[PDB]
Amino acid sequence: KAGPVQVLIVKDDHSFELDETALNRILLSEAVRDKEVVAVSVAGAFRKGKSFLMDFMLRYMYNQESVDWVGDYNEPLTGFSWRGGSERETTGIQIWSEIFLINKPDGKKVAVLLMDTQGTFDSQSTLRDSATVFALSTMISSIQVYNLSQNVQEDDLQHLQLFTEYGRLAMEETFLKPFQSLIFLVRDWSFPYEFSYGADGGAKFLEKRLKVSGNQHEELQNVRKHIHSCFTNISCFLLPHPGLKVATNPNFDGKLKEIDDEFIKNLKILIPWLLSPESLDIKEINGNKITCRGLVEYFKAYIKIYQGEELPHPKSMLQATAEANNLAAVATAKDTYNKKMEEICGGDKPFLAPNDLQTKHLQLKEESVKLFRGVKKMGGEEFSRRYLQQLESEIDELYIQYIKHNDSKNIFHAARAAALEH
Amino acid sequence: KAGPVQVLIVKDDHSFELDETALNRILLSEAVRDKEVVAVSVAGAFRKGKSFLMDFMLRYMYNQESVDWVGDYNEPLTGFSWRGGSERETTGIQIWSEIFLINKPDGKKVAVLLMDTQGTFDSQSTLRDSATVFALSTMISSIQVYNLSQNVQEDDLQHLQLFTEYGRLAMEETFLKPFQSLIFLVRDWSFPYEFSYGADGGAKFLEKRLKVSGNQHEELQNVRKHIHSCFTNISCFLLPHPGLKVATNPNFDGKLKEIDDEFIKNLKILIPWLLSPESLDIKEINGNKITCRGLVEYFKAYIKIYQGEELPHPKSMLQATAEANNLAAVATAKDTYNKKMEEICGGDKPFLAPNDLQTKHLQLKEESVKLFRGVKKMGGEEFSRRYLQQLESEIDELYIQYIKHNDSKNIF
Ligand SMILES: Nc1nc2c(ncn2[C@@H]2O[C@H](COP(=O)(O)OP(=O)(O)O)[C@@H](O)[C@H]2O)c(=O)[nH]1
Ligand SMILES: Nc1nc2c(ncn2[C@@H]2O[C@H](COP(=O)(O)OP(=O)(O)O)[C@@H](O)[C@H]2O)c(=O)[nH]1
Ligand code: ALF
Ligand code: ALF
Ligand SMILES: [Mg+2]
Ligand SMILES: [Mg+2]
Repeated sequence: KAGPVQVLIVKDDHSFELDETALNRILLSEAVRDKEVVAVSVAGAFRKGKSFLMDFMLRYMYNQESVDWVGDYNEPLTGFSWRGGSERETTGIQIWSEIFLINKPDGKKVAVLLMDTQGTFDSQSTLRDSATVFALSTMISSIQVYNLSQNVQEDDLQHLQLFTEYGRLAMEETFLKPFQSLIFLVRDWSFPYEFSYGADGGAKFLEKRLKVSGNQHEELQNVRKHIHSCFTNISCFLLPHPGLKVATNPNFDGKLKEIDDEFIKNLKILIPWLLSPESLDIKEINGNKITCRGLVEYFKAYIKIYQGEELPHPKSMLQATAEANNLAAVATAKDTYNKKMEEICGGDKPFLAPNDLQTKHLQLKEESVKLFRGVKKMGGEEFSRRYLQQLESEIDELYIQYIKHNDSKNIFHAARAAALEH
Repeated sequence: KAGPVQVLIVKDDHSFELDETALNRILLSEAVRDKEVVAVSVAGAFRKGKSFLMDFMLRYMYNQESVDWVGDYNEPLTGFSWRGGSERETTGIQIWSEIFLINKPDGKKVAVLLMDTQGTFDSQSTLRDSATVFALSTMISSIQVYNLSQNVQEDDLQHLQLFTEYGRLAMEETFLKPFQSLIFLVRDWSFPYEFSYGADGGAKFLEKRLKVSGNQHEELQNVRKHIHSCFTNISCFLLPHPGLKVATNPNFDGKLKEIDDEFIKNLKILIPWLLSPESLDIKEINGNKITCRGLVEYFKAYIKIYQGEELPHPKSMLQATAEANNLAAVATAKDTYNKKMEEICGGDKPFLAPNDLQTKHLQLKEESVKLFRGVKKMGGEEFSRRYLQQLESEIDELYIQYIKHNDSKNIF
């Protein structure tokens, strides 16, 4: 009996491991291994109805032939595990064990994989944990449903940019756009009088929200240019609130009779719109169409990169900023010291007695330390102590080099001093 | 007639302006200027009902004596401008023109100021615009209501950390915690069966959300330690959804009869829990209780710090990481060059023919350029061309110094 399969595991020590046996058992099966593959993923903030949606997608895939694919109104919703409560349910990445075989209008059979993901920004996870799940799901999928709550805020665009950038960095260089299709799915859209529920209102809303203008602040332009540059297709669907029973009643178990009718009406537009054979494009990577076995090879490779390579890993903005402020201040303080020692013991300057040089070095070092402490930086003095230590250390190193140069100007200084003394 | 007054103006060019005439007119009046002041702000993500809430706070402040301060169920909600639609309404910072005079159980008569703020993360705003509004409201207020939707996610904690840190940086050094009271107000809380609506459920929920344990990753511990360190008091209230009509009906005008009764029930607890005379903490800055006159002075002083460039301004996560990656790569590439040259022309190494020195330098500089280009960084060569050129220039400076050392070895 078909069921959800855990394929990417995130360990408690925040390491990532792929379950190759489970992945192979699904995608290396003889019936599907050489078939071209379509992969549909959902991703976004945690506790926002992603798995719930995926389970409705499952009903469609299993019942496309039916006049009533949505089902009997008294049936519970099953598949990927979903529930209320404020703590996350889905972790890592899971896929449905049954690969669906679809006929494209074109010709023969292509395979469809459904991927469910750990929601971002749960309190068990580092930023890197969230970035990795999101990036990988994006890199694997041919269609990414980016699930949001109520609105598309500027912080949402920044996260999307950061996560997709993390993915792209791990990919083969290509002059083509790295990904294919992205859907901004807004749950609980509250203003149908302003933009209609569905894909057209959604398109109109997003066209405005994402428009790149040369006159906007660079920060607003750049997040928008990045998102447009990552995907060949970007669309948006506005969905109504499902009603307060879905949201708040602990006995709710997914029965349509307990879901707002306007939601159901739009759900019935949304799912076939996402999953119709004509809209389902075969996954491509670096200009090549990929098969099921080929998709497994990429999953392994992408995981290995995240495990083994120097990648710039995502940092919280305070952290990122605190690091930048500190590195900049170290550079300046060090440069000031060096320039001033150069005036004193650069190559075109006379030899200095070791004690005079030490005195000059100590003064200048102190001046650079005082300068470094003076610069306002995010993170506090506690965050800066390591950098202060680094600055004093690098200055001492510069001094050592200076001594060697200074000595070379008068090797006999001490020997001659001792002879003259007597 | 009382009304909302625009006090911090945020212009289209992302510049900030204080309306001093307006601010002075409110807080320097004879009746209030010498009163100790309580300042209540609400802040957080845009389009989440902050102004709506403030307007219910206003009904309470005008009718604290009544059992039915919440109002006639047919009366519309007025005050700070609030409305639906996907575009922001409130910009900058507004205050209510009428300062309320309240008697604390103490005997201490105090002034109460209400602050409404531009929601963060709207599509017109730089990160710096959102940080400035949030930081200023937090630096000025004695009670900050941090308004959130549905849940308290890790990204919410990170934004709070960035914003409050930006605030602390514009403040005078202090041996005390920088801020006083913070309330995490979760709108549309959906899980009363897990944690009850209200302050008690809220407290249990937040205690778990913010608890620091030795088993936590450092990144998670650190956001929490920072937040606990910023505020003298941290609380949390879980509020039910007000109903789909409040959210979706374009003709809804704030009448209680159109608001879910359970929301109303919890609202009626929430407001006096926030604003009752015992709950009103007098604003303190660096250990001194502040008056209305004093608060005006800090408002001007704080804004002036934000108006200038004497502080490091926050950048988007990609941009900030991009700069960090780049500064780090400049350093590594430079140090690599320097160390190898040192091996070749350090003080304890023999004179090299000037042309040979040039040749070795050109090689080692090129190797450092490749090293720099080789390092993966967010985001793109485009962002890095500035840093690459900087790297090459600095290497050229180092070389100039090496030539002078090498030459001096042949001074004979
Ligand atoms: N407000 C709202 N709640 C939803 C929606 N769809 C599902 N839910 C509820 O969201 C909760 C979390 O569902 P789940 O699929 O596990 O969220 P996930 O963590 O993103 O996978 C469940 O209680 C669902 O009943 C929606 O569109 N709006
Ligand atoms: N979902 C929801 N909507 C609310 C709530 N309170 C107010 N609203 C609606 O939120 C919208 C925005 O209100 P407003 O106060 O102007 O938002 P602000 O931008 O945060 O100041 C209005 O349509 C209100 O009716 C709430 O608790 N939950
Ligand atoms: F909170 Al989830 F899948 F995002 F359980
Ligand atoms: F979107 Al607002 F006040 F935060 F109108
Ligand atoms: Mg899930
Ligand atoms: Mg407002």
